[PDB]
Amino acid sequence: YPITESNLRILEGEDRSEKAKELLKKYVSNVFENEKTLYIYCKYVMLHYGKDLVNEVDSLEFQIINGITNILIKVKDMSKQAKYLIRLYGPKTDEIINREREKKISCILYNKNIAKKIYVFFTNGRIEEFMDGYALSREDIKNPKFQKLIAKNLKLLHDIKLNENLYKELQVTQKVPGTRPSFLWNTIWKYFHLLNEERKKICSFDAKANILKLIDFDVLRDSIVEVESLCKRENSPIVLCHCDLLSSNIINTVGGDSISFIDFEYSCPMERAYDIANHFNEYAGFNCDWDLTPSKEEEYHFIMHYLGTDDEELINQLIREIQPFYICSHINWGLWSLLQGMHSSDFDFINYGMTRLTASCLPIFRSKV
Amino acid sequence: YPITESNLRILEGEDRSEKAKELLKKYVSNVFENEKTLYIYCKYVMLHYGKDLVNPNEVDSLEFQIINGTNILIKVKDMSKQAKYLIRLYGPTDEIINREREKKISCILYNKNIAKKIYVFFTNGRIEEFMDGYALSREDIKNPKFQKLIAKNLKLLHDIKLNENLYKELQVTQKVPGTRPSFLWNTIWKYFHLLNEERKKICSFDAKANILKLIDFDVLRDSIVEVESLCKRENSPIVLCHCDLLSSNIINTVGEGDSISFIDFEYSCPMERAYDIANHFNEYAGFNCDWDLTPSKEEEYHFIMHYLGTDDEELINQLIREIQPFYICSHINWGLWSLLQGMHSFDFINYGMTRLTASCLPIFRSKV
Repeated sequence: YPITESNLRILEGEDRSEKAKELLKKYVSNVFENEKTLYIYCKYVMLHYGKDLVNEVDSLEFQIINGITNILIKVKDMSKQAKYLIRLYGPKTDEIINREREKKISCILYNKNIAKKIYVFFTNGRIEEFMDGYALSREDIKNPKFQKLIAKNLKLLHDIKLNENLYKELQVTQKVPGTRPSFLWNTIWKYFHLLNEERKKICSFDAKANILKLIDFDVLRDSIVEVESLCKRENSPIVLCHCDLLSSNIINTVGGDSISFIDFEYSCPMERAYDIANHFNEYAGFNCDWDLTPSKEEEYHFIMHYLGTDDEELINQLIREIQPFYICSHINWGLWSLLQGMHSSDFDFINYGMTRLTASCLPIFRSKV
Repeated sequence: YPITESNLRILEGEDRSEKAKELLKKYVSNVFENEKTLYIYCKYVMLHYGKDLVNPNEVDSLEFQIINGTNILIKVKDMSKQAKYLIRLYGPTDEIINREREKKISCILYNKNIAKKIYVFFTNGRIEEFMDGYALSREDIKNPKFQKLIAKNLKLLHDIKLNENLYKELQVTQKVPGTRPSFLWNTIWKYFHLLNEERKKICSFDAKANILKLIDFDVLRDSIVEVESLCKRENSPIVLCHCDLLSSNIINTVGEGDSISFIDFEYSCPMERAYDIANHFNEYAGFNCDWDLTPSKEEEYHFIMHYLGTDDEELINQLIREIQPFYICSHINWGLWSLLQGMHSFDFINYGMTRLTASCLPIFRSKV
C-alpha cells in the first residue's frame, strides 16, 4: 500500500537530482507511510519540479494542511520568505476528474482573476501559489454577511465569457457533442453508467458493490430523465460554474472580509442555477442537516447580491429557476460518492452517497419544483 | 380540535367519578390546548383508571409534572402517601405495536425483577412505574461495567419459561403459525409487504412514498430470504426477547451499587435469542448510526461471558458465532420499520435508509 521512507532514500554518492527525478516517477500513488515520508516526497517535488522556484535549499518548512480527494502541503522558505503549495492527487484522477480539462479552466480562471497561479503540472500533482486565509464553515456560508460576498464573487465567475474556441477545447477533452452545451448531464449520466455497469457484476456477499443492487436503476434512470427535463425547462444560462461550492472551498482572507474560491477540479460550463442550488445544499454540510438549507427569504438575500439588483421581479425569477436543481445536485453527488465508495481509500462515501440519493426523493426537496 | 379546559369541565352537583369516566371515553386523542388541561385530564386518569393505586379521595392532593423525556409522559405525586407514578398518554404512535401482546408480556414480568411495572392499560395510554434512575447512553452500554449488568438482566428475561398456553395466546395476538415459533420472520415479512404495497401505488412527485420506488424490492426480497436462511442455520433458541434494547430502554437505578432494569416492551415477543443480542450490539452506535462503535470480537466476548454466566471459552465462542448473521437481520427489521413510520407520521426515512444501507455494508456482511 503506502510509499516508505526507504522507498524514497537517496544514498551517498548518488546524484541527488537525478535520483529525486526517478523516485518521483516511480512513486506516483501519493499514499504515504507517514508524515515524514510525505515531506521527503515534497522535498523532491521542490527539487525537480519546482527547481526554478527554490536547489541548495532543503531548509524548507513543510506543513500538511486541510479537500478530501487531494493532499495539500504548504511549503515555507526562510531565506526568501515566500510560500508555495503542493497538491497531490488521490487515486481518483480520471474516473471523476478530467485533468486536461481542469488545466484549461485553471488558466482561464487565473487570467480572469479568480484562481491563483499554478506553477508546475505533473502526472500526480502540481505546484501552486499559496493563498493566506481561512476556510469557511457551513454556518459562515449561511451568514448574510458572507452570502453577500460569496454571491458577488460567484457572479464574477459566472460573468466569464465562453467563446467558440475554448468551448471546443473543453468539448474535445470530455466528449460533449452539441453547440455551446452544459457539461452537467454528460457528467450525471457518466456516473450512472459507471455505477450501472458495476451493479451488473455478480459479486461476493460482502463486496462494496452490494449497496448498488438495493437501488432500482431503472427508476433511477427515469428519475434522472425527469430531473433533466424539469431543469432544462427553466432555461438557465450555461456559464463557467465552480461546481463544488462547499464551505471549505470558500476562503476568507481578512485584509474587512475578502472572499475567494479554491479547488476548481469540478469546474466546467453548466447551468448557472446548478451552481447556486448546489451551494445552497451545502448549507447542510457533510452531515446533511437539510433544515439548514435556505428559506425563500434567504435565497432572496443571496440572489439580490448575485444579480446586483433590488429588482424583485428579476430576483424572484432566478429563485424559481434554481428550484429543481436542488434535486439535480443530490443525484450528482449521490452517484459521485457511491462511485468513490467502490474504489475506497477516510470518508464514509456509501452512507454519504445514499443520504444524498435519499434527499433527491424527499418531499422537502421534491415540493420545491 | 385540541381538548380544552372547557371540554373537561365538571359542574357543581354532578358526580365527579361518573362525569370523569364519560370524559375519558369521549376525549382520547391526547391533544390538549395547554399544560393545565393536560393535568386536569391526568387527574381523571388517576381517578378512574388509577383507583387501585391512589385513593379516589386523594386525587386533589396529586401533583403533576410533564416530563420532557411520541407521547406525553406525566410525573404523578401522591403527596399524601408520598408515592410516584408515570402516566403515559399515547400520541396522535403507529398501528404496528400490539398493545394486547404488550399487556400479556407485562403480566409475565410484573414480579420478575427484569422490567418496570405497568399497573393499568387503557385505550389511549397506561399508568406505569416511576423510575428514579436514569436512562443509559450509547457510551454506557459499551462500558464493560454495564455490559455485565445488561447481559445478566437479559439472561433472566431469556430464561423465562413460556407455556404452550401462554405461547398460543401470544401466537393468536400476532397470528404467527407453527409450534414454539419465532415471531421474528413474521414481523419482517409483514413490514416488507406493507411497504411493497405502498410502493406499487400511483404517487405524486413529492409524496413520502417516492423513496420506496428507488429501492429495488426484488433484491430486497432476495436479501431477506438470504439472511433468514443464514440465521435459521445458526439454530438460535427461541426465547422471550425485548427486541428494542437501545440504551434509553435500559435504566440504571443506583441502589453505591448499580442496578439495571429494562423498560418499553412494545416490540417484545418470542424470537431467536441471538437477535436480541445482535440488535443490542447494533445500538452501541446510537441513532447517529456510528457503526465503528459496534462491538469487536473481544467486546462481544465479554458481554456473552456474563450473559451465559460461564468462563467456558467454547460456549462463549459458540454464541459469538450464533449471533453474527443477526446484525444484518437487525438492520433490515429497523430499516423497514422506520420507512413504514416514515410513510404516515424524527427523520424516519433517512434512518430507514441508513439501516438498509448498513445491511449491505461489508463491515456487517463480512461477519457472516
